[PDB]
Amino acid sequence: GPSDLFVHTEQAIYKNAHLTTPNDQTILLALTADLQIDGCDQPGPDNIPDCDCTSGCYYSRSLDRYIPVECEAHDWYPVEETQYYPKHIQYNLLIGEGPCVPGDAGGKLLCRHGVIGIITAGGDGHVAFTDLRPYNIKATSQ
Ligand SMILES: [Zn+2]
Repeated sequence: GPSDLFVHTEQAIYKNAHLTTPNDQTILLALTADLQIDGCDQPGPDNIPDCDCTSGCYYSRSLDRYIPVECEAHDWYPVEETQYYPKHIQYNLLIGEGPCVPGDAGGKLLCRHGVIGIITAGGDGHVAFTDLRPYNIKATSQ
């Protein structure tokens, strides 16, 4: 079935700006990660954990189902200029070994606990994953 929907945590709706770019109501957004956060009274179970494992499972669109994969978390990696954004450096990226296609973007990667990041980047035999951990209500401050 259709699994293409945004994520709502408590009162923060996280989604891809390059796939949403809504009005100017978005509370805060980080162009560096092309992620936006809006407000709403539609709280969901979506609660990013405090750990971002490496070997998990992401929703593979090529097989229309979750598949086991292994990505390595990186404090920051270079993102070659593309249709999304120009050349720069991102933060919290999980690069692994998997197929990539124009649409697979958005695949949530569940680990020992659960979703730890979605597909934000993709390359040859390599798939990046935006770590949602370093953003949610894990601690903040400092
Ligand atoms: Zn974990």
